[PDB]
Amino acid sequence: LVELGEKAPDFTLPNQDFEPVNLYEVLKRGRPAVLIFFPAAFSPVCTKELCTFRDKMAQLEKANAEVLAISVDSPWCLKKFKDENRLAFNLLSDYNREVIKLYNVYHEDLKGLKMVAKRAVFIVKPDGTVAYKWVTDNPLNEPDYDEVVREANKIAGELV
Amino acid sequence: LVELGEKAPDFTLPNQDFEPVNLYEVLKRGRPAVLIFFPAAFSPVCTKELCTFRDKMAQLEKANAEVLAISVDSPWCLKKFKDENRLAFNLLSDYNREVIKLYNVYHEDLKGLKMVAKRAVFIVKPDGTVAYKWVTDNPLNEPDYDEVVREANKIAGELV
Amino acid sequence: GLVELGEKAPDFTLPNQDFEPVNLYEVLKRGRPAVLIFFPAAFSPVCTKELCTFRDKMAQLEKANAEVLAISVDSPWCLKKFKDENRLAFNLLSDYNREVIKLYNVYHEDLKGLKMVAKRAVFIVKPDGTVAYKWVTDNPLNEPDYDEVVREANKIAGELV
Amino acid sequence: LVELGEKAPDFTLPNQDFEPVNLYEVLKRGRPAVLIFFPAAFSPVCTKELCTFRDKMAQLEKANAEVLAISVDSPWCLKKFKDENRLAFNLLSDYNREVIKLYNVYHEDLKGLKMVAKRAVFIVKPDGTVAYKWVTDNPLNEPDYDEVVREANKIAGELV
Repeated sequence: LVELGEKAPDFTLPNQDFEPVNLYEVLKRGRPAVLIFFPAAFSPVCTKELCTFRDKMAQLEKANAEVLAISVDSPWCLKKFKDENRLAFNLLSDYNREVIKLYNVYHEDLKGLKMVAKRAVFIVKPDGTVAYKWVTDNPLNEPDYDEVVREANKIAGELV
Repeated sequence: LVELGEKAPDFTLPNQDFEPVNLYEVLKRGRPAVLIFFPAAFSPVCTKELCTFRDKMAQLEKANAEVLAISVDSPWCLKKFKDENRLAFNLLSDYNREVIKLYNVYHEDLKGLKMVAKRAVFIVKPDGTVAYKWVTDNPLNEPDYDEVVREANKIAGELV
Repeated sequence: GLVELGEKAPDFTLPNQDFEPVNLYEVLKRGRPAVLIFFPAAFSPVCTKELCTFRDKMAQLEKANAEVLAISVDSPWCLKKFKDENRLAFNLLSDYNREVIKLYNVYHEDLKGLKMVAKRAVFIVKPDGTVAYKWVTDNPLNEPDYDEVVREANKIAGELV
Repeated sequence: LVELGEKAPDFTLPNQDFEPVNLYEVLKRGRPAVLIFFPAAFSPVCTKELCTFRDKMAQLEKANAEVLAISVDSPWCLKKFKDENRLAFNLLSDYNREVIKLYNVYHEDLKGLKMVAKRAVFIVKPDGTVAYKWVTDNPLNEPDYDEVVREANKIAGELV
C-alpha cells in the first residue's frame, strides 16, 4: 500500500528510449520525485461533454523535482508522445502492469481495456516518503498541474 | 494455433475509434480479409545494419481486401498512428492480448516487454479459410507488403 | 433551419462506407475539429475553363489535423468503392435520404436533371460545435482548394493550443 | 576527419542523468541523429556589441531526429541546464574531451579555457553516414536552429 507518509516502493521501468529507470536511484539524485500516472497517451481530457487535447502536462517542467509520467503504453508510443509535446521529463512504460499494481493505481476495465493506469499523482522525498498523493477514478479528469507544481516546489523547498 | 487451409477463428476488437469489429461480420462483407499483426506502432523497421521508419504499410491499401492491422497498442495510440500515416484501413487494438493468443502470434518477451504481437500476415476468404499465412520471429523484419498485395488480389480474383 | 458562420453546427448521424453510424457531436467529442465536405457525386469529374478531369486532390484533406467527413447523397456501397479506389483515409458519409444536405442548406435543386444533389460545400466545426469556417459555390464543377482548407483547418486546430 | 558522405564514429557519453548513451545504439532506434556541440552551458550568445541568453536551442525539439547536445560540461551542470530551459532532448557530457577530439570539434584555448567544444552540428543517418555538417570558430556565433531543423526533417523524410 502507498499513502501520505508511507515510504514509496522502489521499482524500475523503461523510458521512451528503453533506458531502465530505478526510483530510488532517482531520489538518490537529490531532488524530490513527482510520479504521474495516466491511462493512455494520445488520449483526450474532457468535462461534461467538452473533450480536447489541451493537456497542460508540460507545465510539470516548472517543478523543481524529477518528473516521471507513467502509463502502460509502450516505449515507442511514449517516445512518440514525448517528442510531439516537447516534454522535457521522462515517460516510463509500465507495459507489464507492474508498477500500477505496486502503487494500486489501476482501472480494472476502462472502456473495455483491462488494467489501465488510473490518473494518480505522487510526490516522493529524496528519502522515500510519500509527501503528496492524489487519485481519481474519473479518467477524463485532467489534474491541476499548476497545483502539483506548487506542492512539488513546496516539498522541494522543504529540504531547503 | 492456426495454419493454412484451416478455418480462421472469429473475434471482435475495437478500432482506432473504439468501434467493435467482428471478423466474420467483415468476411460477410464480400471481400477477403487481410490480417496484419505488428509489435508496436511508432516502432522502426531495421535491415542488417540499417533502421528507419520507412514502413511501406500503406501499400496494403492497394489490395482488394479488407485490411485489418492488429497490435496490442491502445485505440488512442493506433488512432494517432493511423492519422499520421494517412492509412486508409482499420487498425484494431488487441489491448487484452486475446487475438494474438487466439492466432498464436505473440512474442513471449520482446526487449523486456511481455506479450507483444509478432509480425504475422493472414489472408482469409469470405467463407473463413486461411488462404495465406506468413510469420517471423524477427520483429525488426518488415514484411513485403507489395507481395501480400499480390497474394491478396490473387485470392480476391480467384473468387472470379 | 440554416447553419451559418459563427453559429453552432447542427448535430446529425449518417452511415459511412461501412454502414456504421457516425454522429457529428460524438466526433467533435473526440477532441479534434471536424471538417465537413459536401460533394455532388462520387466518380464525378471536376472542370476548369473547359478541361474536365478526375484529378481531384481530395486526398489532401488527410493532411489536416481534424476529423474529415466527406458527404454526398450517394449510397454507402458506392462511397465505399470510391473510398477504396482513391485510398482515402477519412470517412465518407452517405446522406442517401437528403437529410443533412437540407439541414445544412447545401443542396442543388436540380443538377443536370438530378434532383436534390449535395452542393460543393466546406464546414469546419470546433470540438464545441461552432462553425469556424464555411465555403460554398453553386458551381458543381468547381473543385475546392483542399490545400487551403487544410491550412484553415490546422489553424483552427492549433488556435486550440 | 568527419565530413559529408563519411561514416560518423561511434561513441558513448553520459547524459544529464549519468545514463550512458551510445551513438550507434541511438541510430539503431530508427531516426536520424542530430549532434550539437557547444562551448559551455549558461554561456551567452553574442554579436559585435550585444549579448544575450536568448538561445533558441529548444527549437531542435521540432526536428524529427534524436537530438544530442554535447559539451565538456559535467552531467550535474547539464542536468541543471536541461531542467532550466525545459529542453526535451538529451545533453551528453564529454567531460574527458573524448568525442570533441574524435569529431575534431574543439577550441585549443577559449578565453583561457583549454579544450572547449566548438559550435558544431552533425546530422547522422540511421546507418551512420554524415548527411550534414556545420562548424564555426566563432564561439559567440549561435547556429540557425530553425535551419538545422529543416535539414533534419528533410534528411528524415528522405529515408521516407
